[PDB]
Amino acid sequence: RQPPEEVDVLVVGAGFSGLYALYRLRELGRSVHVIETAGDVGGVWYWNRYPGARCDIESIEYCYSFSEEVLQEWNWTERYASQPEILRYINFVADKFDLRSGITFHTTVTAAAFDEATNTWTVDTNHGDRIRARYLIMASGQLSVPQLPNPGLKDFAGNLYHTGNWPHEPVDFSGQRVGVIGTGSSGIQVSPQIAKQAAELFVFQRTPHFAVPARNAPLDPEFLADLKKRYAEFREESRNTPGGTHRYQGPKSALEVSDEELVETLERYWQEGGPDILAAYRDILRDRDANERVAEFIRNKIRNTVRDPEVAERLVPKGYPFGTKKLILEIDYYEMFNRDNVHLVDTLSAPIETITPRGVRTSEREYELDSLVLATGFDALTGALFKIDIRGVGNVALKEKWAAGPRTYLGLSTAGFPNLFFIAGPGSPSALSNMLVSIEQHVEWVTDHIAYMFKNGLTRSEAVLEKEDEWVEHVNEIADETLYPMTASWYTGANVPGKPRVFMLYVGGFHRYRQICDEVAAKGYEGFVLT
Ligand SMILES: Cc1cc2nc3c(=O)[nH]c(=O)nc-3n(C[C@H](O)[C@H](O)[C@H](O)COP(=O)(O)OP(=O)(O)OC[C@H]3O[C@@H](n4cnc5c(N)ncnc54)[C@H](O)[C@@H]3O)c2cc1C
Ligand SMILES: NC(=O)c1ccc[n+]([C@@H]2O[C@H](COP(=O)([O-])OP(=O)(O)OC[C@H]3O[C@@H](n4cnc5c(N)ncnc54)[C@H](OP(=O)(O)O)[C@@H]3O)[C@@H](O)[C@H]2O)c1
Repeated sequence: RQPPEEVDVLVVGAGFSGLYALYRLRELGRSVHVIETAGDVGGVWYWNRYPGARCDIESIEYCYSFSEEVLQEWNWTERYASQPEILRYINFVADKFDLRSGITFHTTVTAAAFDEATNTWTVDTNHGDRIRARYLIMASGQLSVPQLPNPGLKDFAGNLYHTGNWPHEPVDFSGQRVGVIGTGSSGIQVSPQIAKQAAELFVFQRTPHFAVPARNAPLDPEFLADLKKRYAEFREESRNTPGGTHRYQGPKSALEVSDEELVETLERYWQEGGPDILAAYRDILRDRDANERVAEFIRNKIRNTVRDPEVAERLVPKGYPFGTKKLILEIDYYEMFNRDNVHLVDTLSAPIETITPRGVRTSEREYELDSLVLATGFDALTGALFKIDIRGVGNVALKEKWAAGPRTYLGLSTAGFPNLFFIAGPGSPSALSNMLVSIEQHVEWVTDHIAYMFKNGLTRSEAVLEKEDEWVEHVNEIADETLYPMTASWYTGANVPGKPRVFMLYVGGFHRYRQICDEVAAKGYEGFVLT
């Protein structure tokens, strides 16, 4: 629109988090406005328009629950929503509640500084706006700053793309020699799409990722009508799980079962499709021998999928425990490699030397290409904030405080930066659960908190230094009882050169985490000092 001078609560970003903050603060009777870089609402589902983009949580799980009207009216069509359909859903929710009048688009926040004189935040943008707001809510997302791989990039003659900043006009790869770098789920979702148009598809793999089949399906309209009858009930069940979905929590240890029961329980998971296998046994994430048992089964499934055993073996992920990078759902990605026009280039054995203007040189050879797609992921969890000059008490940069890894109390707040809040970021369950559930819980908790400051005539909320320190020690310690910290992944910050290695997330589970938050709020926000 045109942003106001002054406001109770300013919110950065218009994706699932932003929009919800906005609605609920209006419903709390507070003044609120949102600033967003993009052209319209959407967040990851506005930016990641690459062909094949699709969620790995079931449509019925990956949605809002705050609005009974919305559960009733909206019709999902598939087990997993593709990106254009999740975007229609966000647009449907935005029209419903007229959220757009609360949002300025095309505008990036560049700086923010806390003024101890007034207990208020002063916020700057790239258009020149300067806004003043008692509270700052960073809803700038976890996987919102695209990351380019590490020499010869401006030299490329052909066309160049990132999956996480995809053009709005569809792209035509017909005829072309095309390369994709990256086999994350971006890489793995967009390749089979490209392999349909192009004359030649080169997939540049570094470390192979474990992917299991999605087995997408139509969503039976009967089933949806039935669920609608019990919908709030259904979400409440998800809200009472470690992961925020209906995944079954395998009670047994993967070491305890026989070999034949392992093959059967797991085979049954492979036929069903989806990520639920992750919780097939309790210790897949807590014990290296358990994990290797599941890992090997899956590796053989990957071997069975391609005819040419030389290529197959290049696709088998090695050297890290199963599940310790995000688990990826594939749809016809492994079958793709049986096509004549698809070539797997291993950069574990022959690293990428440089990009030339014609293509990509490994040690081994040069590869000539007309178009190049980077599926190389994001500066995850801390990227978005690090692009912003944020300054607290004593004029400390957040960049300086968090330089050795994020330091938070509950992930919600950082000491020395009062009245500042982070939605679904480091210090909290974040992307280790269904993010609609993590996100809704944080928005309700932060915004309850704001409501509670106003009713009680307070104006300053800061996390206590020693309570933040204890939360950090707690997060690291529970991380270190699992296999997560063992492995380089975006969870750790490992795909950004020179980024500190630190498992950035709460691994306890959504459910414990919520409990802790409710106790904290119940006690009057213990661990915070309010004045
Ligand atoms: C391709 C993809 C698929 C995903 N699939 C799933 C899934 O399967 N399961 C699941 O649980 N989660 C999934 N996610 C994770 C995703 O982060 C969450 O599900 C959720 O959508 C994040 O919403 P958000 O509002 O918190 O952040 P975002 O959607 O990232 O919204 C942040 C917004 O803030 C904007 N912004 C950033 N900096 C500024 C600034 N300085 N000024 C103004 N605006 C700014 C960004 O442009 C962005 O639009 C996936 C993520 C990606 C990238
Ligand atoms: N189905 C879905 O819902 C979906 C879709 C897209 C994204 N997401 C979310 O967003 C996260 C990001 O997925 P993503 O595929 O975009 O990114 P990613 O998981 O961070 O994977 C990035 C990929 O590019 C490679 N890469 C990065 N830098 C490189 C370099 N300098 N040289 C060579 N190769 C390099 C990595 O190889 P290495 O492993 O060896 O680093 C990896 O293949 C996902 O885990 C998930 O949370 C979800």
